[PDB]
Amino acid sequence: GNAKIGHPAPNFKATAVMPDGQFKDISLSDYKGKYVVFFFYPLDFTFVSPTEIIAFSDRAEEFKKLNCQVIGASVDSHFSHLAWVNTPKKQGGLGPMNIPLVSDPKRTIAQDYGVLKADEGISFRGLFIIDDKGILRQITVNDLPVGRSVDETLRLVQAFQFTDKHGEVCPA
Amino acid sequence: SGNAKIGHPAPNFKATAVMPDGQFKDISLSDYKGKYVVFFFYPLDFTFVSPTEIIAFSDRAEEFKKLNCQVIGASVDSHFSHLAWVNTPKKQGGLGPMNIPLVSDPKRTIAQDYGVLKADEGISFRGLFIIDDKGILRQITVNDLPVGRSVDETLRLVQAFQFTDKHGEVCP
Ligand SMILES: COC(=O)C1(NC(=O)N[C@]2(C)CC[C@]3(C)CC[C@]4(C)C5=CC=C6C(=CC(=O)C(O)=C6C)[C@]5(C)CC[C@@]4(C)[C@@H]3C2)COC1
Ligand SMILES: COC(=O)C1(NC(=O)N[C@]2(C)CC[C@]3(C)CC[C@]4(C)C5=CC=C6C(=CC(=O)C(O)=C6C)[C@]5(C)CC[C@@]4(C)[C@@H]3C2)COC1
Repeated sequence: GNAKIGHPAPNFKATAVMPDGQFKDISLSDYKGKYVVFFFYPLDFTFVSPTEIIAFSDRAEEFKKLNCQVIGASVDSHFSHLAWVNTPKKQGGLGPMNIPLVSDPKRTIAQDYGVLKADEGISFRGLFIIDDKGILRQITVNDLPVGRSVDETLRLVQAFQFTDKHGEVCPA
Repeated sequence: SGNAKIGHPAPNFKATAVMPDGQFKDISLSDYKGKYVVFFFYPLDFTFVSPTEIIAFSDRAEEFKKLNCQVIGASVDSHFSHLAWVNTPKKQGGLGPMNIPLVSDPKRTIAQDYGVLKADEGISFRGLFIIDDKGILRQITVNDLPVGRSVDETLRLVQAFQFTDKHGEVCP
């Protein structure tokens, strides 16, 4: 892919299902000025992914406190994303979301981020931390069966922000 | 770039390491087939963040031993530099005695193979790789230079890969 630490994270423009349940075309560059956690999950209607998606959504306030936008993405269609959002949580659905979920049906965003499982046309569990200038700071990629930690993601975002100010601080 | 791909054999290496007994030995990643491996890079010796990571992994080596998991650190520094850092007491800003080997990558080819060489500086990013007992790469972590890694998170991941291996074997 083209995701390189210290270089601008690859831009994308893609249809997402938004927290209000409607579809909107969004770009990574829309979020310049905020930190971004951009994470891929393989497919809708799966069993490791909902734990991750619901945790990032449930804890979106903690990322807001860090001026950090969270965005999920999968190769499944935005229609499929919304079907999973609208599925009752009691039956395995996501329920209402506090984060947008991007659709990557052409697989080009996953390829740009180096996380396409090429023999299977779905993304690995890639997670990318992008700073407020659009520069990639952190790459995380898990094989399909192993999920990610919101605690660890928050630790990383906060630590990048703190070290960002190392040298900018009042010298009293 | 690099050749580290999830689900493919992790790039082999053969390099001089400082072993836990304080002596030089040439080792290869393939020496550790049959064990999980946590293989991690740090930018250079005699720094500020890197020793806290290395000492944490060394101090907690027994927790990885209980998971049948070998931990190996690496940087582009010479093997003499590694040994000098080990021979410097923790009291005085060194590593002190180590429970893990420290690989020397002076030709930068291991860092290049793992896609973590920060070109134009000749040092590696904070790359961490989880390799299963068959030598297959399962997890990629790369941090920009200022932010360190978590041993807790690394153990969570190793445990989770071993957990899912119990039903995710390709062969019964
Ligand atoms: C960019 O514009 C500006 O900064 C303006 N000031 C300005 O240039 N000051 C100058 C001349 C330039 C900048 C520096 C060299 C650097 C920061 C500075 C040491 C410093 C840092 C940290 C504080 C401080 C005092 C507090 O009471 C405090 O709460 C905080 C948190 C002080 C101790 C006040 C002086 C200070 C601001 C000087 C002084 C121009 O109109 C505002
Ligand atoms: C498949 O080959 C065979 O079973 C033959 N038996 C054979 O080698 N038995 C022996 C000698 C004894 C049985 C064991 C110890 C156990 C299973 C085994 C590790 C293993 C398990 C799971 C696969 C495997 C390779 C694949 O390509 C695959 O799709 C699947 C799903 C392999 C990795 C091939 C070797 C394997 C079969 C060995 C090898 C009959 O022709 C050879």
